[PDB]
Amino acid sequence: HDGTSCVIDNHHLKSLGAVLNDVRRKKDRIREAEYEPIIDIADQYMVTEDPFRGPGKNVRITLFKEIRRVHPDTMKLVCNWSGKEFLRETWTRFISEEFPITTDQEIMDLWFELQLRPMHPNRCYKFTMQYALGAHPDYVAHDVIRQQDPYYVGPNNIERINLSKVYNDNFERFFDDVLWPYFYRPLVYVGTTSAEIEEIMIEVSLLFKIKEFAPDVPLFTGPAY
Amino acid sequence: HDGTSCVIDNHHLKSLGAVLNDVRRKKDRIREAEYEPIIDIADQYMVTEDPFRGPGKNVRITLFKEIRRVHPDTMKLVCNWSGKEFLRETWTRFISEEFPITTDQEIMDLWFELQLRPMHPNRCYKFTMQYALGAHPDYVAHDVIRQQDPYYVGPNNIERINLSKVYNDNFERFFDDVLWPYFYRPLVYVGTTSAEIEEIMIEVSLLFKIKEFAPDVPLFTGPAY
Amino acid sequence: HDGTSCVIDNHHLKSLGAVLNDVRRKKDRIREAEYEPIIDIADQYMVTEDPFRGPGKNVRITLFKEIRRVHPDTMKLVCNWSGKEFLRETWTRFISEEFPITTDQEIMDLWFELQLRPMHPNRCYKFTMQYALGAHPDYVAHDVIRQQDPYYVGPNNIERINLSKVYNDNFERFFDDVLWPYFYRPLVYVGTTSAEIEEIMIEVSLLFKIKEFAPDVPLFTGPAY
Amino acid sequence: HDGTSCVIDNHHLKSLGAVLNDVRRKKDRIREAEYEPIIDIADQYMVTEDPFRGPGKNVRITLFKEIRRVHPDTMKLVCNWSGKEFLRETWTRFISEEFPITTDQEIMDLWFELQLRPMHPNRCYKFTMQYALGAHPDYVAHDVIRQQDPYYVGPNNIERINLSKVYNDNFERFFDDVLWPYFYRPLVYVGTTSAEIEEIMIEVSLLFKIKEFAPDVPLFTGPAY
Amino acid sequence: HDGTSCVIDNHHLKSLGAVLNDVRRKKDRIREAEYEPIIDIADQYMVTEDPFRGPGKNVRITLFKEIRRVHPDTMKLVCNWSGKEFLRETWTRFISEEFPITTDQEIMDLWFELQLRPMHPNRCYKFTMQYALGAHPDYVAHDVIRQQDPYYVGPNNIERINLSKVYNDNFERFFDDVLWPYFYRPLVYVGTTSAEIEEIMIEVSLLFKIKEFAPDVPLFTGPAY
Amino acid sequence: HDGTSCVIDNHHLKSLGAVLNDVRRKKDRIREAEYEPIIDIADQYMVTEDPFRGPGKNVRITLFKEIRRVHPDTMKLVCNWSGKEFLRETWTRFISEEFPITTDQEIMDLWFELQLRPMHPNRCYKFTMQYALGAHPDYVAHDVIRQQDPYYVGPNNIERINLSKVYNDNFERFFDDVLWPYFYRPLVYVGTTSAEIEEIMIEVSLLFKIKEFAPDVPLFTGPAY
Amino acid sequence: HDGTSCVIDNHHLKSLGAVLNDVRRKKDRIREAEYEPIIDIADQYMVTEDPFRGPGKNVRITLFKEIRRVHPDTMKLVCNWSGKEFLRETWTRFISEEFPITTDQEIMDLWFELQLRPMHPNRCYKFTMQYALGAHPDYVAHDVIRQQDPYYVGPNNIERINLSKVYNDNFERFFDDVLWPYFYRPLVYVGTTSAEIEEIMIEVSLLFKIKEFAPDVPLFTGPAY
Amino acid sequence: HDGTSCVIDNHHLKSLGAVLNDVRRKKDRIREAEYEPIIDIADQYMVTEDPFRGPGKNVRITLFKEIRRVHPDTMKLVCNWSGKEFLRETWTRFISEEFPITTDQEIMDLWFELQLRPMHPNRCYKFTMQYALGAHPDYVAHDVIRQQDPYYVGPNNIERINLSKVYNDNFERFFDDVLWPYFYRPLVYVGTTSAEIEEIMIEVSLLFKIKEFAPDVPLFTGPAY
Amino acid sequence: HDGTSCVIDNHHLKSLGAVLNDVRRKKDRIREAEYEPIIDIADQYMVTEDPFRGPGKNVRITLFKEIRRVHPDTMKLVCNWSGKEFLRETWTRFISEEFPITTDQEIMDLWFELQLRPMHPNRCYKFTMQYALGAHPDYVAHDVIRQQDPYYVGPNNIERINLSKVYNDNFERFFDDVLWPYFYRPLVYVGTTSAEIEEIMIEVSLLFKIKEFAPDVPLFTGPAY
Repeated sequence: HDGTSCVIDNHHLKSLGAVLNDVRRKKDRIREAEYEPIIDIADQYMVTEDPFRGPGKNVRITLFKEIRRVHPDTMKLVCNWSGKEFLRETWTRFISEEFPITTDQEIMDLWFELQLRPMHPNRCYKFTMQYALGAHPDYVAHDVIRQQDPYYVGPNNIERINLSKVYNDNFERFFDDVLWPYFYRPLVYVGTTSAEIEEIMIEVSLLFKIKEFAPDVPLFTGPAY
Repeated sequence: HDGTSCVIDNHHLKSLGAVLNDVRRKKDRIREAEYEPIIDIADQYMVTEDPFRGPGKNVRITLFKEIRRVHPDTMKLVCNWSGKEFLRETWTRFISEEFPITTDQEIMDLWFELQLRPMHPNRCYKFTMQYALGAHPDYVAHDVIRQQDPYYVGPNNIERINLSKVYNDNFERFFDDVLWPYFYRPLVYVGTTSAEIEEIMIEVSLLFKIKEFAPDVPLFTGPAY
Repeated sequence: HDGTSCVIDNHHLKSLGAVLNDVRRKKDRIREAEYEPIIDIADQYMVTEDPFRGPGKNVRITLFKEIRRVHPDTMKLVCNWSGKEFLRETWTRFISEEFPITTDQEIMDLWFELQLRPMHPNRCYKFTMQYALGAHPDYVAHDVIRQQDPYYVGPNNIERINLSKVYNDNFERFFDDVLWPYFYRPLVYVGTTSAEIEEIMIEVSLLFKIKEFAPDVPLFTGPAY
Repeated sequence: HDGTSCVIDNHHLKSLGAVLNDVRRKKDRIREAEYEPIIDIADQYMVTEDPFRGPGKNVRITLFKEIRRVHPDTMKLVCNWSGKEFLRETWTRFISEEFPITTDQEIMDLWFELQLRPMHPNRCYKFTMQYALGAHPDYVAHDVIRQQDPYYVGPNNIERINLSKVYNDNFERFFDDVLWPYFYRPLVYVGTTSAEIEEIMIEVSLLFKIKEFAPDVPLFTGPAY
Repeated sequence: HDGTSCVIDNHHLKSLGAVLNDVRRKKDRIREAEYEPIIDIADQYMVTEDPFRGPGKNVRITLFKEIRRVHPDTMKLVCNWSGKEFLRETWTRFISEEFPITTDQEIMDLWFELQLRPMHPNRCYKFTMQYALGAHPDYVAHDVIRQQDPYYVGPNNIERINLSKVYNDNFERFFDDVLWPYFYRPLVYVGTTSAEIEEIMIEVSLLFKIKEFAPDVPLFTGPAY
Repeated sequence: HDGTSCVIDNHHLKSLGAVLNDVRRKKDRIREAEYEPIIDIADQYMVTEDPFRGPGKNVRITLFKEIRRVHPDTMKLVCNWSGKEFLRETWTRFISEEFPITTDQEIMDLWFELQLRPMHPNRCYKFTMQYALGAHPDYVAHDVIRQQDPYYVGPNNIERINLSKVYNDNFERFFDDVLWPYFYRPLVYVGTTSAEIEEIMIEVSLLFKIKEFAPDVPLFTGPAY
Repeated sequence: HDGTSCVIDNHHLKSLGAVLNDVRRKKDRIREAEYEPIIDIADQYMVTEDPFRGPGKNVRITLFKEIRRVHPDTMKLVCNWSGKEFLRETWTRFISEEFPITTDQEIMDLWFELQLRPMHPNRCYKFTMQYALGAHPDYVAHDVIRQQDPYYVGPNNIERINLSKVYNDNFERFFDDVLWPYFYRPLVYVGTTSAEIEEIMIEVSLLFKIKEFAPDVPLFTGPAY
Repeated sequence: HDGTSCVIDNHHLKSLGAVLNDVRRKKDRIREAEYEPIIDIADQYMVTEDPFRGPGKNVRITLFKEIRRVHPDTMKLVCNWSGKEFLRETWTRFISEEFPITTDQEIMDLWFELQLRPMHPNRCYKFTMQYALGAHPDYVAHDVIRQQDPYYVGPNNIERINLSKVYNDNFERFFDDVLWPYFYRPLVYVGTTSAEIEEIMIEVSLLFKIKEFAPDVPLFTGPAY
Repeated sequence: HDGTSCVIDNHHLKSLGAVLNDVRRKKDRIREAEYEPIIDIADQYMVTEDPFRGPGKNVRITLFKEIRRVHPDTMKLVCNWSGKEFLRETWTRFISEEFPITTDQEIMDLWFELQLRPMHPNRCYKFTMQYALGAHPDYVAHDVIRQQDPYYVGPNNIERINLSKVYNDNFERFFDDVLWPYFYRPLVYVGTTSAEIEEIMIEVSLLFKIKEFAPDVPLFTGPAY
């Protein structure tokens, strides 16, 4: 909206910068049209919207923190819960944080979130991760493993693993309705790309993606009207 | 409107070319913003909209054609009418061409138009012009003059000189209402930039710029309704 | 003024960035000189300084606002004053706003200003304008006309039409000294480029360009000295 | 780590190339920061890490080779096993190749891999593929079909189809524990984009993506310690 | 640290902008490597770190100000002290400003600093300087000299001349320990590049570059511990 | 020397690439000439050739190594020799390494060289240095000091401090001929830019720059001729 | 040869512009080497040196001038000599102009040269040419022909046709030694690309390319020595 | 010829785009002049106009087609005519196609044209050629030879070999006037760059380049006038 | 100062090229500001002004010329004066050339200048230099030495070595006041980078840098006033 127009003796004057901008935009538009066929080649393919910046809200149910020291070329176990203990923490923490649930809503996805921090300054390394999502209830995960083709955690040191992909409620009901409560539990390992031992802070959360169906209606103090 | 969106297991996919275009446009927009201050410097000044491509309609009342041969460094007289004859041609040709005048309208401007054509192929020169818009009624313009600081006609070989900047009607009324009918008449000369004699076709028109105020109403066959 | 100079054992040290800048400026200056002949070609022509950002001060005598809805391809009349009413508003509003006039000054120009606003969000169209500056006092302008080769209002939705192009004073004196008070009045129409009806806010002002000749002298409380 | 530093009479000298590099990097860093907002627009989206260059190791259990000649616009059947025969080959080849299994591990994914080779030099065409992953056990796949909206195999002539989306063990146990052993079997077709018959070598493998959880402990000759 | 990582069905997703940045950095790194041999050519040479932005702290012992008017092509004397008076000012001002000296320290360098200011706005010229660092004690410097191959003061109008390039102490001790106290004194001249007389403010300081060897120990209120 | 020439029927043929290269070089040469005036602006200034890559040979008389741990914002003393011990090491090590001295030669410069290495991988910091070149023989340098405007060691982690800025010989003669043997000794400190303690390897050498005047004559086994 | 070198306290200073030029040339040389393989591709082919700017000297034996007017799409005959008359002019003019022939020499080539000039200014067209080099002695060339796939004369309006692609001597000897004197004669036509008749000046010369074998010896006035 | 000119109150207005184009052309012209010296370096050499797109008309006397299969690294004989049979085909086909010859004309050149086509789609190879233009009449060319430094046929798969670089007539006259009719005959071989056998269509033509000297006269029905 | 301004009906016109230049300069200024932070990084370092193009005047006291032939990889002695003879030449030549000394002045620096010329055309090599500035008075320099890490003379074949970094007077006074007259003498060697013997012209000068303190006063013919 730069510039302006005026009329002197029937003649229409227009701001020079606006006119030169109109010319430039024409030039750019021709260039854009000339190479528009390449966009259609690129449009044979698609990318995925970031699930956490994307649709649904994020509810971050932080679970715990722990410090581990990790030898080079190894990974340390983050958590060793039974399926029951994982379910107890998942159910209790989510329900305790979210109640009262006042809207219709659906959990789109449940993510296991690792937030990883170096405990020392002036270090240069990146984080690695490996996981399993279940095991024989009598299988106890090794506390430390060797690194073998791990996941490389992205530059922001956050990794999120998808786990998935209002009535009266309690944990016993929830647990009884789970078919294999003792089998499924995230067993997650964290390592680094460092050639020295590193001390790391691990913060574990459950990130729930939720879509609410909130009606376009007022909340009134009772009685209504 | 390239590309599309789809949802698979809650996840939103978008066309790659569209995304890369969004990124590119962001990049261009940053560049545009970075140098936007220069547009404001340019916007301290204005340019004039072309009167003939601009507002008002064009009514081209062609008057006559003539062939002249023009010696180098000279200009030949196009027209030598008295003021009365110029007014007779202006009034008669416009009114005869435009009647019936069925709308409210105003003449914004009257232009004397020279359309100039070379009469030979394989020539390379441009046209020149000089003029006077009035003279003592007893002054007869020279048929040929020497070129001295002329107007250079633009590349499209058209030059337009502004001259300006429904009741029962007739020329005698018009003429009687003009104050100095014998003084004002365009006296126009045409030359070239050629070093040889050139044969030129000269076509002279009066170009009227008109704005109509046509009501947003139907024309009915009488009687209406 | 970056960098600095110092002397060690007669030897003069100078900041490296300043020196590299001196070299770069030399390079730029050579480039500028090499293509300076093109500036002289461009300097065969001139542009007009924006009258409102340019010399003289702006005194905006706002007159009125009105809302009009405009059908596609039509224009609605903004004002239908007689010449007398236009003169009354022009004189009364300017003089009432500007008095006391304490300096010698001259009105350079008088502009009729349209400020145009869409009354709805999420619309995409531009404004158009047509006008007449006078009419037979018995001519009443059509309330709505069809659009025909209009003025296109610039991107900032402001159009200004030039109308032009201390003693005891009163409107009757002013009116008596105007030769054709009932003939000259701006009759202005506003339309859009929209294919739907649009609701528009029209704000009309008179913009006076004024140059003051204020002496370089003190104002004292009387008596002076 | 180019260049160096030295001190002469308290004054610090530094290598010129290193300094000019520091200046250049500053320049690049400013440019990077200026357009960093576009990275955030791109970061609204994500791409998928190549599963075979990505986490987990690759175990390529090659199954068989075959030569087929393929008419233009047709595709030839690669394999026509029953579900039982597919399971026998999958189980037998994997277990025979991998035993002894000395670590805890999980199969992340099972991929059906087509490696495709032209059997003639100086040809120019690309490969196509279609598949089904199961069928009525009494359905026998056509040996040859017409090409209709196929998968286009990428430039490296390898296509991988995901099929998925230590105790004493034997095939009879495995087979008995599969619910619908006779229904699921990859039925894969290969064609080309050629306008002539082409002779093609087809090599079929099962590619297992495996993550091992190898403890960070020694292997000793028994008895340990 | 833009973007992030997540895992869906074993597959690793990474932010698109981060990936495109990894690609771009690879591209830049290849370019940097390709032309790295030129850095080694540049590294055959070195530049000097700015002594005042460089190591050691700056202690600016301002001495005096004076206004001089300087004719074109001439330089005016800034100071005409004897060696004794220069030593008295140097010793007294430094010691009076710096005591108490609570750390081990060494003066790296002593600089004579001219800060030069135009006394009028809307002038365009640069400053010049000439100097001698000693003279026969019976030599009295000319108050004004002609300019001949002077030092050109850098754009920031500061010139610094190197002059060089805790016990009980007093000036008489200092003076007695100087071998030729009456010979060494800065005799400094200031001119301009102007073709008119210019009025200039001259501010003279002694700038001491000092390195302190402050132990990494506490200061306690006595008695300690 | 690409391409070639041949003659066919008196006509001279020349390789096309060579001709296009001649044209390109002409183009480059014009560009070089056009901006050659900027080189002369840059040539108002000079840079210093790297003393160690430059004239004279380098004789690196390594003296000792030591490991120090350095707290953030502090510097640790490298050496605390008396002047006598510094002279003993300088004389003994140089003479023992260089004898037999078989040519006329001159020591251009003596440099104190610090080679600095991090003792841990995956660290990111740079080194700092401060020094004194002499002190009261009864002054014992602090083992650790706080960092204050230090020298920043260049990217290659080498810093060199200039110290400067055949007959029968022995140390007692050398020592007796030194005027102030106990005063001059390099007292050098090393720190880092790290926010944590760092363990550093310090290697100290004396680097002698030597020019030899070796005659252009044979060495013969005696007797000659 | 810009800049210079100097030595201060063993240290070598070099002009900054020269150093930056050394760096730039290194950069250019790397670029040149990187793309040098393309020169070898271009060097698979050769171009011909201009015969007239190339080896041998040019002796221009001008023969005659003539003016012809040429209708569009036609060509006019330049010359209609018999073979005998062509030989007489060739022999007589060359020998009369060149004698005395004082050196050993060889005619490399004989060229028929047309120099073509427009006789009018402000025309825009190019020249065309057709020719025959011999004909039945009883064949008389048409004075005017239609243009059919002619040679287009280059921008400099010169066309040269190769015709080829000391003893006592006379024309009768020369003529008798020619085998078919009456058959070979250049019959040359000139036209234009103009759509109008053009008046053209035609200047015809014989251009002899000659190589002399002049001994590296003095000319003396007789008797020698 | 974009834009236009008009005159308002003596002042000359010109289209902005035309003016900016005049400025741009000035800029381009300066650039062209700056590097014009390189054109003169390139003009030391010349290239040859394509004989078939160049002067003279093309008369393509197609002779025959044949299919050959060619083993890798070999070439197959195209034609094995005696000189007499080659002359019979050349004479008969040209004269039969061209009669009636109604104009004076000259054959500039005779070319042997190979048009080569792959007989299969989806192949990637180029063609090669070798030839001899004559042989002992008792020499019979080998049907197949090995490829050794052949001509590589250009991308358009056409190769043309120059062979060279109105009275009552008959073949017996023509044959009797040829000196060595049985010796000269094109013996041409065609191969490929393929590593497999290829089936090729070979089409052989004689391409005559002809210049006609058609008089600029009418053809009349007899009797004329 | 291109273009101009004019006023028509209160409106200000300005030259188009000047306006476009104002816009361009704004654009350049934004770019300059955007990257100005890099200048400050470069300004952490300084370069040295060329001493000979820099402050002080140059007085070139040429001493002698000599021709030497230099074998590859060797250097030839330029001068072998005793300290006394060097002092005699330095004193005598300077004082004889400079008297009468009519101004107060100071020698800033004394430089030993080698000007080196090839004695043959069509050679391609550079010059080298080595030197000593003093020696035992009984040390006679070798006439020829082998090249070992020499100074490389800059492209302009001039090398300058700093040696440093009105009463009745005579050489005996000067000599008596020098402390070690027989020790200090420049002993300079010159070589080349050639692989063949080269014949070189060596011209040796003493270049004095002098600053004069000429008072801004008239010289009058006596008696003054």
